[PDB]
Amino acid sequence: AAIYGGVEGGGTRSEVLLVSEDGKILAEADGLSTNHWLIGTDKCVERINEMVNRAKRKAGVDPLVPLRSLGLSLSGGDQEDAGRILIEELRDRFPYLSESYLITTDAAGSIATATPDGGVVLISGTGSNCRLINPDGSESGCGGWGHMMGDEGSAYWIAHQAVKIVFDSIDNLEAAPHDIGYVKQAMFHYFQVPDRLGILTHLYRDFDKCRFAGFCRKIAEGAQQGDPLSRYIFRKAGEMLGRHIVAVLPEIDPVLFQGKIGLPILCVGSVWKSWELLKEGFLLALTQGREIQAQNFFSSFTLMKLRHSSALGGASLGARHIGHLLPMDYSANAIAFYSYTFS
Amino acid sequence: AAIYGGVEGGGTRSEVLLVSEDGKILAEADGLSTNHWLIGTDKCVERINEMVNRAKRKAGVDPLVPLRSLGLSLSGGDQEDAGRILIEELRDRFPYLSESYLITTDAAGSIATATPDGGVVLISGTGSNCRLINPDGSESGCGGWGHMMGDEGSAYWIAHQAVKIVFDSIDNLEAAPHDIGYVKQAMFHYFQVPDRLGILTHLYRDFDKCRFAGFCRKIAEGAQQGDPLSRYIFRKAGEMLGRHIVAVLPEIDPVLFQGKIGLPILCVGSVWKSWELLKEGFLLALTQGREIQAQNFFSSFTLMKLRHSSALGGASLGARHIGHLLPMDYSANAIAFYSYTFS
Ligand SMILES: Nc1ncnc2c1ncn2[C@@H]1O[C@H](COP(=O)(O)OP(=O)(O)O)[C@@H](O)[C@H]1O
Ligand SMILES: Nc1ncnc2c1ncn2[C@@H]1O[C@H](COP(=O)(O)OP(=O)(O)O)[C@@H](O)[C@H]1O
Ligand SMILES: OC[C@H]1O[C@H](O)[C@H](O)[C@@H](O)[C@@H]1O
Ligand SMILES: OC[C@H]1O[C@H](O)[C@H](O)[C@@H](O)[C@@H]1O
Repeated sequence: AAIYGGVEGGGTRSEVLLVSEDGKILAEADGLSTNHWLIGTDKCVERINEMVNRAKRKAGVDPLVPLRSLGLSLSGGDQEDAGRILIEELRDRFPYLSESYLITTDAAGSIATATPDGGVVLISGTGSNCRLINPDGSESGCGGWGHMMGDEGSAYWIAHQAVKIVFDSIDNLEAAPHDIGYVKQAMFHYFQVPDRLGILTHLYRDFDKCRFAGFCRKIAEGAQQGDPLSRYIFRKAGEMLGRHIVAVLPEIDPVLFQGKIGLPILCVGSVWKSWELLKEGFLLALTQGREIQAQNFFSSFTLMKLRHSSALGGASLGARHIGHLLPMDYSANAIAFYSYTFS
Repeated sequence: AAIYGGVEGGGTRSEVLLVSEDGKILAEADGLSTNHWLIGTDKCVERINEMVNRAKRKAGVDPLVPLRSLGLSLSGGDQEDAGRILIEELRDRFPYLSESYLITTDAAGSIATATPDGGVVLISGTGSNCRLINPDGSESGCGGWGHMMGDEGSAYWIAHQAVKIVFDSIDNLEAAPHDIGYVKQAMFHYFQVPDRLGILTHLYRDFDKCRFAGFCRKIAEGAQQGDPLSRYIFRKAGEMLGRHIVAVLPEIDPVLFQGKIGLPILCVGSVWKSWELLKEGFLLALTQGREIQAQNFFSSFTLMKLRHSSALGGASLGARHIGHLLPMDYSANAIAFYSYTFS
């Protein structure tokens, strides 16, 4: 049995799948965090090696035989490649783990799970990113620069607009579009501080990007219960997300438009659980972005969700990096959830 | 002889002025940081006592003779109610230091040095902030929230605009108002990196707020040398600083608009060195904002810079606090660099 493995990590979820020669998924094991910014490359190496061994036991596979390849689909933030270093520390500490390594990106590992010839992903999790891989080599992207330089339409951004808007309102630097009450109270309560000064501590001493972006869930709840300000912030995240697509539009190979689905857009990230709250902003940004840019027309799009971990894409790409091609059941890996054709 | 002290503290450099009954300066001593975050409060207490005693000795005043008052003008604003405590530990440990104390914001100390009545303090350094002090002493503000949640029109905000605009241009998420070329080259040079990926380490792993805000100076040169885009960023900075004034306007005591000087606005910070580049933006924001809000006065304003320590202001406030009006040469204390009367 020749085994190929993929890893999903870098963000909040971490996971390993192992795949056989024939593309049959052998086992899945969940793991501890592999965000290399919060944890070092020492721990990263440790949790990856545990994860894979546990999965090997689970699959009924020879514990001593090294993986043919291991495809690591990781949300970089900075591809400052210490991904190079991760591979080096990996083959240094555990030489029996795998014969070969591939570090890719979360976007490329997702795309790889859904289609055999590239496509388009829109990511909205704690951060955001939009990426494209054409049927030929060509790649292209918009805005995966993290929290200090963009992330428009992410959980961070939704959270940041939320506090930015109350700060500016009280200050009289800008008038809010709708009442400040619910969010102002949600804020103080979530961060457990009485006033605006209390919020500074969480920004510059503490700073917990994870806690901060968590605030998005409270805006989502408030929006669901009809608080206009909350509904507003989710509309604008819809636009920002829609704009990422508009941005990459000129770079898309025309054949990707010309099917029954039309342009398939893979939607990765938990913010998409609030799709109903993003829908209008998203539809708007696209609708105004096809007047300004292209009479060279795509007629429709459909949105898709993954049904297996991006680790499956990882495994796929890890095999591709060596000799092999892993068979893939692309119908099973992703499903349609929304469709729209411009009228 | 009655003697009246002030301290400019809270930042990295401290100062003490001993002022006599008819306003002449008796002694002055420099000191290091008096920031309780960086140093703890005990060390702050020690260093204040040390500075003041060194000022007494210079003046031929024994350590056992207390001041009639001491006005501590303490930056690191907003959260300066560790002041009640710094005063207690002071009159606990060193009872002969002073017979009276006043904790002042750095803004209150600052204006009290330039004019007798209230005014506005407008800061644009690494960060930015705007504080209004009324004739009656009541103080309020706009901004001061730091690089993650405002600092509009500061050194940091300027550098950040520069690199955001070019990031969004290459991404095609937002077309720049003017050509990206000059600034793009300035960026790559200043952070000494090959590409955008290289800028990302300077924002996450190797982050240095001071280094990053330093990039402002480069945009100043660009704007000086004639580059359309660098000029534009400095116009927007001017606007944001303008809008800080517009924010507090509704709170100003009408009588503050009434001098021959009009509204006194003290400018603190190094970005003010680029006044020529902020001027148009500053004016445009003041024009369209004083119109929105019925201009029942606000006929004019003059912008000032300081020429003495805010400690002089501190001395003055400490003395008023105990019923003594300290003679104060406001002309020697600060100079006016611009005057504008709306027409
Ligand atoms: N229903 C929801 N609506 C909007 N945001 C959500 C929802 N559930 C989770 N989130 C946000 O998802 C973010 C985490 O993104 P996720 O894709 O789960 O992980 P990561 O992006 O870190 O890999 C959290 O910051 C949280 O606020
Ligand atoms: N001539 C200038 N024009 C514009 N910005 C400047 C100039 N000189 C210095 N700066 C900016 O001022 C910032 C430092 O501000 P300063 O007021 O001196 O100290 P701080 O704000 O840290 O107390 C630096 O980030 C620098 O980029
Ligand atoms: O996860 C979505 C995005 O979050 C952040 O912006 C990261 O810099 C980027 O690599 C990631 O893809
Ligand atoms: O120094 C200018 C300003 O910079 C930062 O924004 C600080 O939060 C603020 O308190 C300070 O006054």
